[PDB]
Amino acid sequence: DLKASSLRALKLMHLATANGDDTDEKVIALCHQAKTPVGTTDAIFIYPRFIPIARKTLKEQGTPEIRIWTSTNFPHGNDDIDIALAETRAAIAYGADGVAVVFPYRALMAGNEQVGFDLVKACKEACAAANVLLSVIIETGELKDEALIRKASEISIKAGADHIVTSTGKVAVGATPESARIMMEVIRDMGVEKTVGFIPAGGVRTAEEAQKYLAIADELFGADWADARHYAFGASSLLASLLKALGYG
Repeated sequence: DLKASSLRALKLMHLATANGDDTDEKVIALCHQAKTPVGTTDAIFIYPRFIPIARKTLKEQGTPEIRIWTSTNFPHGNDDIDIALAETRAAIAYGADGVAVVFPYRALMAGNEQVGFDLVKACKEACAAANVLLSVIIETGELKDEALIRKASEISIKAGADHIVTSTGKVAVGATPESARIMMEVIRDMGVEKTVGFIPAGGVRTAEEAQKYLAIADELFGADWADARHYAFGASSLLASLLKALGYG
């Protein structure tokens, strides 16, 4: 049922600006966009410095329930733990509800598993102390290989990831049905479905694509699993496609 899946996906969205560029004016507009004729998205996704203005805008339009996610170690996923941690502490201090840290995927590709564990764990500890969720972006489009995708997901989960996320949206290839299935299989195989969620991002553009991603979750975990705590869509123009499927625009 495409209309049913489309409303479900809309409510799970972490809404970002169309080209991933933020300005005050674009972030104010984003906040307004998150308030749709069929309900609100779960959150917005913006750079840290825009958190205060976004919080004010969300409150003033009467939607303070819409959460604010931001990013750290982003988008390049460098292997400097001190820098990633400093950025994560700043994100928390700005007022973020969740922080998406980029996994040091190049380090992993070079065979260094440990740095990814240490980096995620450090950021998780800061977030946990502040009641802020930590998601980990593994950049499946750059990892490419099934074994590497599984490994990055495994390490992130062991290190304390609250969600695992396919992509930054800053490289060409983002989520695919195949990479999403791999990552969800890791959640399943590790038995961490109660504590770890999944987020397809980068390139999820149509209602039909969104339906497919949710269908995989429904199959692996049952239809009730993919609530806001366990699922989100990292997307932008997807919103217009979802509204179109529902009979708006």
